Formats: sequence, structure tokens, C-alpha cells
Amino acid sequence: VYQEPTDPKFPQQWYLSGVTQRDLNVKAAWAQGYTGHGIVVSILDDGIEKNHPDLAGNYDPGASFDVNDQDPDPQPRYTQMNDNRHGTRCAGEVAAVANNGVCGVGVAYNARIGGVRMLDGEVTDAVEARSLGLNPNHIHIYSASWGPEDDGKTVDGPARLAEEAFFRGVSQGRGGLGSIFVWASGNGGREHDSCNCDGYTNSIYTLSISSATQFGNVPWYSEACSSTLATTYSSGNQNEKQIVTTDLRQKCTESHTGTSASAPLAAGIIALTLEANKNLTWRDMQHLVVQTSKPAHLNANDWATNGVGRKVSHSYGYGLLDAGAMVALAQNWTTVAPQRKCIIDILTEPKDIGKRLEVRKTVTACLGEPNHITRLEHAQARLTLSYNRRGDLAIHLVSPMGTRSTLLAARPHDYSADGFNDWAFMTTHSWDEDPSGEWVLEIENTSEANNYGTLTKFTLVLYGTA
Ligand SMILES: [Ca+2]
Ligand SMILES: [Ca+2]
Ligand SMILES: [Ca+2]
Ligand code: NA
Repeated sequence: VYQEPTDPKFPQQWYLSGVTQRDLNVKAAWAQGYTGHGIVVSILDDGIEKNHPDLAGNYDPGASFDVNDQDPDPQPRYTQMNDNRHGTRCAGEVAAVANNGVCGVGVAYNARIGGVRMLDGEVTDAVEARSLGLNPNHIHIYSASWGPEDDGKTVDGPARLAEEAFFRGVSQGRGGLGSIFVWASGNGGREHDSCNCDGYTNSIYTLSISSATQFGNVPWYSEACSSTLATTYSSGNQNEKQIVTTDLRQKCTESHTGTSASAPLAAGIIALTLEANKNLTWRDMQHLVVQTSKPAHLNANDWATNGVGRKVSHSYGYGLLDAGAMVALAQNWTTVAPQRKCIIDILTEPKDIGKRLEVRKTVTACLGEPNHITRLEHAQARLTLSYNRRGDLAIHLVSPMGTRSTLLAARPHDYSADGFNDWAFMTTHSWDEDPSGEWVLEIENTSEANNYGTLTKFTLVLYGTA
């Protein structure tokens, strides 16, 4: 009985609905009656053309602000090069108006869309915090298609205020259910960057999203890491189609690309999911993604089955998001139990790394205590170590159930001698596994060079329930 969009460009939005069973299954969600009505999404970027003909109808001033110039109007700054078109492109993917004879449609075409202009100027910790913490009781989902430079040699993440914003967000946002923070995993594929060296994507508070090309391949710009949760389609080679969305100066583009285009699609799907169940907590949402994402059709060299029978890849997380499945499961979802946190400091003495180091430890996961965990969610391996050439290292963490998460792959451009200072490598690959038993940390020098260093701290942090 449902009638799909009549927008001129909808037919080119192959990732929304296609006759090749290779899409995000969004129409199936629309058919179930979910379009994002009542949900508020904010694009933290370089601004949003609120008067765009395909955005005006859904624009929401309450979900917007201009942090760069300190005013409530997020309108982009116009320049000959059209530098500030990025946010507007991301906004359209989420909530471009449907059936209005203009361009295409957003995943959640009935959602309210806002924008925080915060990338067009000096991006400080304060700027980030004010953006991430904007109207936490009005805005439901925040979408961020930006982050530290992807040079493949830096390790960076949120400073204190931003961290506090994230924490206040998942704790108090949405009336206590927790703000949903969607993040683009990065464009450093060519520089061999790792998204675990990015504190925004690596955070447990954000749903880090990767990309897949139309033919189901890992895009050239893709960054692999264990912190990524799932994937949505984006651009690839010139024979593959790209993302169709709203563009600056009230135009329509068919060439929105890279990691930037994936997060917004995920944000939209999540918007449909919240409409299906407004009581989902920020953790419930991550559970739904893990459970409903599909690996099938996606090509990767590292698909592996984890302790609970789910396929995972460092390039895709649990696979392609499935809107229809997300909204279906949301309806019968029982809120998960309170989050427990079990801290296990492993080292009793510094360990020399040399060519290879292996650290084994049998844990009880806080058995007999209030934070006993039998069903894992995120896991972090907080490491502190020194090394002469950081990029030559590769670090892996194996769960008692045999799931091997690569916390860090070699980064050839990383010649840093500063090592890692209590860096919290995170993995989503052992989600739902029982964490008790022997864990193994492996650190290896992937180069033939005679490198040296010392691992001074290894704290295993488990989040989950019983
Ligand atoms: Ca302004
Ligand atoms: Ca439209
Ligand atoms: Ca990166
Ligand atoms: Na994350």
C-alpha cells in the first residue's frame, strides 16, 4: 500500500532502494511506516543552507547554531570555491524533503534537521564541546563527518571539554536515554591510517561508521580498525555511483563522496529506528546495529567469525546497515540491563617489546562482584609504551573465545618516537561474548629494523552486562 518517493533524483539513490538486493533496505523501513517523524538530527559541520528547497521544509532552528561566529544562524559562508558545501551535502542525506519535485530524498525524510556551523573557523575543544552538547534534550542524534587529520602518523582525540560533552550526552541527553553520536571513521586509507588512532571514532560513546563501494568493495579512502561498528555505502571508482544529495547554492549533486557520506546515512537509519522505538538507550542502539547489520555482499580479506557466530571485519565492523531489520527489531526490543564496567590491570612489571611480545592473562571478569560481566559490549586495552618507531608496531588482542581484534595495524608514515600514553584501543568485535578466560595481547615489530621499546601498562577494561 505504501507509495515511494517521486523526487526526480530518487531513482539515482541506488543505496536507498535498488533492484539488485545491494542497498541499505530503507524502503522496507518506510513501508513499515517509519520516516523519522518526530526525531531531531543535527549535522555538526561547516554549516547548513537552511533555505535550500530540499531542506527548508524540515529545517529546525532548535537543532542549529553557529559556534564559529557565535550566533544562532548556521547559514554557510559563501566563497567562489564553495568550501562550505560539506554540511549541506550531509544534511540532505539525512532529511532531504520527499515528494517535492526537488533533487532526491533523505533516509529520514520526515525528521527535523538542524546544523551546527563549527568547522568554518578555529576548531577548538570549546567549539567541539558546545557543538556536541547543543540542546541535548531537543536533539536526538548528532552526526559528525569530520575529525583529526588522516595523515596516518598522528594519534589524536577529544580534549577534556569534548570528552565531558560526550559523557554528559550519553548520561543525560534525551532525558537520560543518551545522545546518539554518529561518526565517520575516516578518509586515511591511502596513508594507511588506522581509525583506532582517532579518539572520536575509537570512543564507546560514538557509533563509528565505515564505507563500502557500490560493487561491495573496501574504498581506497577506507581506514580499518577494531573500533568501527558498521558500514553504509559511499563512493568508489569512476564506474561506481556516488551519493545524491542537496548542494550549496540550492543545487543538487550526485557526487558526494568518501567517509563523509556514510555517517549521515547511518544517522538517518538510526532516526527511523528511534521513531520505531523512542525509548531505546544509546547502548540499545549499538546492540541493534550489531545484531542487524549484514556482511553478505561485502568483500573483505579479513571476515572472521567471533565467539557468538557473527562475522566481523576491520573494514566494515558487523557489515552493512539494514534499515528494515533495524526498525523491525526496535519494536520488540527490551532495554538492556545497566552498564557494568570491569577494570583489570594486567602487568606486574614492565615488559620489553623487542621483535615480539605476548602477554597472557586469565581473568574472571569481576566474578562475584557488582560489575561481573558475562555478556561483553565494548572492550578497551589501555596501553602505555615506549618505542622508537611507532608505525612499525602491530597490536592484536585475542578474547578467551578466540576472537582476534587488531588494535593497531602498521602505519608506515608514523615515525613517531612518542609511543602511546594510556591510549584506549577499543574493539567491538567481541560484542556479546563471555569475557572470562584467557586474553592475549600481541605486540610485534612488523619491520626488519632493529626497533626497541617497553610496554609499561596494559589495563583491560570490559563494559557489559550479566
Ligand atoms: Ca551565522
Ligand atoms: Ca526532494
Ligand atoms: Ca584517521
Ligand atoms: Na566509537
